[PDB]
Amino acid sequence: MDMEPDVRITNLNLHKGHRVEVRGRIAKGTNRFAVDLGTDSRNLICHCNPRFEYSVDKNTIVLNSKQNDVWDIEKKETAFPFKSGSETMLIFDFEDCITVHLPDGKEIPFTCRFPIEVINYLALNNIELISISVH
Amino acid sequence: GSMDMEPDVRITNLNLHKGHRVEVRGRIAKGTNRFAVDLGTDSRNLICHCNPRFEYSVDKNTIVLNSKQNDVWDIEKKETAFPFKSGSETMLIFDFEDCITVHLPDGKEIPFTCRFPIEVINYLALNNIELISISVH
Amino acid sequence: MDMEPDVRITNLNLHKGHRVEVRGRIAKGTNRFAVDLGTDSRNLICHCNPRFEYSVDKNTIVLNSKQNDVWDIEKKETAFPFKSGSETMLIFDFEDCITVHLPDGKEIPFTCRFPIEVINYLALNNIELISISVH
Amino acid sequence: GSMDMEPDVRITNLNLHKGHRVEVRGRIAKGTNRFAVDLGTDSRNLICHCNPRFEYSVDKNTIVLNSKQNDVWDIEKKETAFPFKSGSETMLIFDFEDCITVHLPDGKEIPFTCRFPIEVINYLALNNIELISISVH
Ligand SMILES: OC[C@H]1O[C@@H](O[C@H]2[C@H](O)[C@@H](O)[C@@H](O)O[C@@H]2CO)[C@H](O)[C@@H](O)[C@H]1O
Ligand SMILES: OC[C@H]1O[C@@H](O[C@H]2[C@H](O)[C@@H](O)[C@@H](O)O[C@@H]2CO)[C@H](O)[C@@H](O)[C@H]1O
Ligand SMILES: OC[C@H]1O[C@@H](O[C@H]2[C@H](O)[C@@H](O)[C@@H](O)O[C@@H]2CO)[C@H](O)[C@@H](O)[C@H]1O
Ligand SMILES: OC[C@H]1O[C@@H](O[C@H]2[C@H](O)[C@@H](O)[C@@H](O)O[C@@H]2CO)[C@H](O)[C@@H](O)[C@H]1O
Repeated sequence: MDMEPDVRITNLNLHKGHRVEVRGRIAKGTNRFAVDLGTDSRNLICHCNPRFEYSVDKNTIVLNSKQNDVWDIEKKETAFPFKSGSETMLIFDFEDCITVHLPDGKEIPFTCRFPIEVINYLALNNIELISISVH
Repeated sequence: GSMDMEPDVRITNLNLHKGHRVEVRGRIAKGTNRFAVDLGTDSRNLICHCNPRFEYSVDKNTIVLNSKQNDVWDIEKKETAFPFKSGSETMLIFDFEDCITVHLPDGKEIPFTCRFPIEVINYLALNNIELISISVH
Repeated sequence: MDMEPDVRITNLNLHKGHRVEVRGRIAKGTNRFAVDLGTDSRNLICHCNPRFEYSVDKNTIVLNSKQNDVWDIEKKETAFPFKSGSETMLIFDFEDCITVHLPDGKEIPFTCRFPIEVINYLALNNIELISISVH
Repeated sequence: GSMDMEPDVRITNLNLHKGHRVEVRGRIAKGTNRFAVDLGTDSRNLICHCNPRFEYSVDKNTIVLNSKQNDVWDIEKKETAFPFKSGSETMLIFDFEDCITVHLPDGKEIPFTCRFPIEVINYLALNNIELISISVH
């Protein structure tokens, strides 16, 4: 991948009915960043990928899932409450349907593409960790 | 009536000095017309009234900033960036310097120069937003 | 009172089934500090008052309630996980019986001395605010 | 078996430099004999293994600190202050400098000098404690 790998967490043990809050500083001048959740690096239930400019996307959020290292079909959100070099916060509610809380107060649904009962893997790409909290 | 906001928390003796920041998280009242976070020395003397308006007065999805001295409002500054949804959580961070910086949750900042001399912000209030947390650094 | 008044919060609207977490820096070299919860300054459901040295108490927590400015009967805890000039954290679970979570993992019960359904008043004395959060 | 702790979170690519601190909140496993928070470059090379022991080996209600290089443990440092209860939440803060400072939740600090040269802590692990939050400053 092109992005700079930042923090990874393994053995996260995040079960359904719980949420993860990710705060961090978006890389200055970056084209895109991502927060990934899943079972391991090859198996992502949620790849949340705001793009300043990448591929055909400009100030768009791409969401996707990855199974055995193959990407599923992208879903795209046009709301874009981000600025590179700035702090941001994303909250992920883990249920049968994931809810991504954007920092502008919008909630984006993303249904689980594959059955999963525990998220053990979390990764940050092109965003420097400030804090991660689970509730 | 609805031209008035419901008072939420008031914090006194905040002792926020220049070179420091305050972070406010809270849940915006559902269906509300506007909400505010106010900073100053007391309710009559505000160095920064940060008032996002969903619909109020002539303003639609617009941030109004102002100051208040001796209970009289000064000139409004308006910002068109509007990263808020009523009924949702939000976070505003205020960097206290000679020029206040209002960090919006979409990563934009709004400068707001101190309109009167002030060295300590001791008063912070929330209106039409329910406290989740307040942090100082 | 002798202690330095630090932050006060009014209109806190803390209902039963919820908790407040108070982080702060204990005044350097201080004799005691307190976190107070109640309906207003004259009416405290919980005055949590760790004493380094005050009155007959040395490295003891005094808990009390105050009604119309008159103190009730003190309850005292000997566990003393505090150091003056240092950061600390106290968590208060609001129920019919308040639970004070000390930073050493101990939970101290304090029953409500008077009927109260909302805590609207919070005060810090001889401790400088770092953060207050409600859940 | 019970001489081994259950692995909890592992964080890699932490990029913690000197002059900065990491704060770890978590819930200590109920009934457990010991728990640990480890800092270093990987699991074989630890600049600080902070291991409060309820009862383990010759140690009762004692903090064991050590370092590990090339998967070999160095000399244990023991601290008698023990502000922990199994099954409860706890918070440990680590200030990374030439001398690490371990801030215990009772307000005591434990110095732990760097036993080998290190400029970045990239690995952080929790054993017999369930993550609540990790924060860097
Ligand atoms: O679906 C998420 C991944 O997208 C990959 O990029 C896609 C791109 O989004 C699409 O427009 C088309 O161009 O093909 C690209 C490569 O398959 C990223 O490279 C990857 O990192 C994910 O974000
Ligand atoms: O400037 C902040 C205060 O505005 C007051 O309303 C203004 C209004 O914004 C303006 O368009 C005109 O109508 O005058 C009003 C009175 O000064 C709000 O009433 C007040 O709560 C502040 O937000
Ligand atoms: O009960 C809490 C209040 O105690 C007052 O001090 C008591 C003291 O604890 C007791 O030993 C006896 O000496 O009388 C004192 C005064 O009534 C404090 O002054 C007050 O601030 C509370 O902490
Ligand atoms: O020094 C940290 C490691 O200690 C290991 O156990 C020690 C034990 O503390 C000591 O008393 C003696 O029994 O030798 C043992 C082996 O080095 C733990 O097994 C290990 O997990 C660390 O905590």
